[PDB]
Amino acid sequence: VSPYGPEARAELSSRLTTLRNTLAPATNDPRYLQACGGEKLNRFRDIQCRRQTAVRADLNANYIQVGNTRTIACQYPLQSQLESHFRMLAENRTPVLAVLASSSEIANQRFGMPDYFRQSGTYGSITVESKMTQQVGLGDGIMADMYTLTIREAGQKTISVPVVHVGNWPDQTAVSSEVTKALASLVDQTAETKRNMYESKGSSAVADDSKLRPVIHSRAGVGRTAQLIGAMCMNDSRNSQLSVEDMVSQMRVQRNGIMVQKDEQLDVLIKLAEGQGRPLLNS
Ligand SMILES: [Cl-]
Repeated sequence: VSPYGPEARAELSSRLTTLRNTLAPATNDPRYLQACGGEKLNRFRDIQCRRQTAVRADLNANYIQVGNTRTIACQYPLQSQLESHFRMLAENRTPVLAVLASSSEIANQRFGMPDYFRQSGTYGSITVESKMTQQVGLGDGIMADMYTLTIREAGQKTISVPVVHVGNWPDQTAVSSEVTKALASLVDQTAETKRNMYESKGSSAVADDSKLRPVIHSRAGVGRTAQLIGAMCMNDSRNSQLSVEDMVSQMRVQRNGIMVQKDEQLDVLIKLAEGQGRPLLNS
């Protein structure tokens, strides 16, 4: 009986479907961060932000810990949220910002996805400089474009953030397991280089577990984002024996029930787990 056979797969899907359904947000749900005074918080009305793990009161963004792996998952910031988003990125000493929304999505003005990392700009008191750096192919034609974002604000320490932009991963799809591995390695390596610099400089952030977290977002911050975070957690040696059930349940209780949004995205996590001999189900 394979632990990765149709019966185990069906059981995993049944457990996760129950969890998605019971985590769906109620109106004024105490579990979810609420908008204040009419200003839009959630890019998508029913893709909400777990209050207990919210990063900032005015962002749809969550602290995520899968096993031992600590990240932030968020939605693509709204235009009104850009100053706060850049403050999140700077205060976190962000070692990598992985953006998985496509160039086509960002270009479509109907979607309200500001092009905040590929060009320079001013957002309230913050000035952001963008520089293009290397381009890395990930397989199957999927491409990572990298940037450095330098975040300035009078009186504040200047912070530069490495960005990994996958510009051609379409919404509601899963890139293959091989592409996912290549992406997770690139994001982890980018993060480790930048974290190492901070540690070399004696940054206080090194000792603060709310900081130095990779920040990942897509458009909603639940589909492409969750596939990448699940693959990153499987690269962390500390996460031996953490099951797929655990990793998806943790992302869901810590952000919302949509984390791992499409069956094809769950299937990639299952395939990566099987490759490691990692359990799918608890017990
Ligand atoms: Cl909560």
